[PDB]
Amino acid sequence: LCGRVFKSGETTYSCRDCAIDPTCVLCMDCFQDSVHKNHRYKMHTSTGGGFCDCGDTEAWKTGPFCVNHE
Ligand SMILES: [Zn+2]
Ligand SMILES: [Zn+2]
Ligand SMILES: [Zn+2]
Repeated sequence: LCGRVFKSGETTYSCRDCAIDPTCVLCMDCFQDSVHKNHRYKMHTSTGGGFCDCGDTEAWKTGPFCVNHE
C-alpha cells in the first residue's frame, strides 16, 4: 500500500476505465509506473489531505498495484 498523503496543489490521477468511483486516485509516482497511464486517465489537483490508493484492491478494476508497490 502506498497511502502517501497529498499536499495542496499536488498533481494526482484517477482512471475513468478502472476506478471504482471518481475519488480513487494515484500519486504521480505510482501513476507513471501503472497500467493506467495508457487508459482514460483524469488528472486532479489536490486540495490537500487526500491519499494515494495504490495497492488497494477495492479501488481499481484492473492493475491495483504499480510496479513500485507490486
Ligand atoms: Zn502512490
Ligand atoms: Zn504504487
Ligand atoms: Zn485504468
